[PDB]
Amino acid sequence: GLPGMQNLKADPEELFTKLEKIGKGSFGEVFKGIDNRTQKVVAIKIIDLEEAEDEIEDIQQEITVLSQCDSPYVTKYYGSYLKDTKLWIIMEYLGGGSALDLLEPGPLDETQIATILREILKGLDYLHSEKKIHRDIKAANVLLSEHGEVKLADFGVAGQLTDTQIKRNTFVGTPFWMAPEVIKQSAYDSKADIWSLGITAIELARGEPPHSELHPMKVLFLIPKNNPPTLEGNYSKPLKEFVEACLNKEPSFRPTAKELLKHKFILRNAKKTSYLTELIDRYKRWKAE
Ligand SMILES: O=C(Nc1c[nH]nc1-c1nc2cc(CN3CCOCC3)ccc2[nH]1)NC1CC1
Ligand SMILES: [Cl-]
Repeated sequence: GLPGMQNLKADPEELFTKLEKIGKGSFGEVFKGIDNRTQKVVAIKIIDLEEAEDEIEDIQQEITVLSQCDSPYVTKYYGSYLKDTKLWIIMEYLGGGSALDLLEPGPLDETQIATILREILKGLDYLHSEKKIHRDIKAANVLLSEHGEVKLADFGVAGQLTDTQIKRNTFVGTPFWMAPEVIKQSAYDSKADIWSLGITAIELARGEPPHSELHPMKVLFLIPKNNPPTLEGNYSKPLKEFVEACLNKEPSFRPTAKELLKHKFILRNAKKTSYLTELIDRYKRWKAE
């Protein structure tokens, strides 16, 4: 049974006004929508179930993981509807778009970088405390509200640790951001997210992850065999050390999310999230051209 599944008599085309496409998830297409009862904006993920299966388990898993999260740092899930062969997944709308989108007008400053990383860390701390691993941390999966709030999204490949399953070994993620132990399919846990966080830190600083000019297949041997990436360029030493802390080949040498919240880069540079509205305004003016 799918968590949050609504009465099959309920017609989502009547309950929601479906508007323009705003992106593509690991599964399904995502639209801006209006809740016709409250008039709030929602995000609507639509998946065609007849074209799918072999992905249906994964879709169920994503919804299950979402339904089990209750955090200001994780996109809220409002339920699912079936219309003929299509599943409508109703999600919290984050009007600012992704951190990746917000990078298009130009570089971030280190206050912005620290603030976004701090909020991602709050989300990871929550997830890891719940014995969940995101496994696809990257700037495209970091979403901002219109108020500058920062939340984690796309739990399409998220994993769950139990007391009989202390580690995972599944090959999932986005290659440039994947930890060496995940690529090698060694036993791994929440520390894999910390590595991905390190890559995301470089992405927020430089605009792209390491190896971004290479074919994804090449990083399948490059990441396990090479020394870890470092942040190159004129960035503060605390930021460079934050990145180095995350990007260690030995998972036990990586700090926890909780520990990184106290890292000197974060404490010295992060400010209130409301300031990130400037970043949204910049994007708005930019795409206005
Ligand atoms: O779950 C997702 N998205 C969201 C959940 N809640 N809110 C969103 C969301 N996703 C958003 C994406 C954008 C970017 N625009 C897309 C259309 O072309 C101009 C830029 C802006 C606001 C957005 N809000 N998946 C991402 C789109 C692939
Ligand atoms: Cl740059």
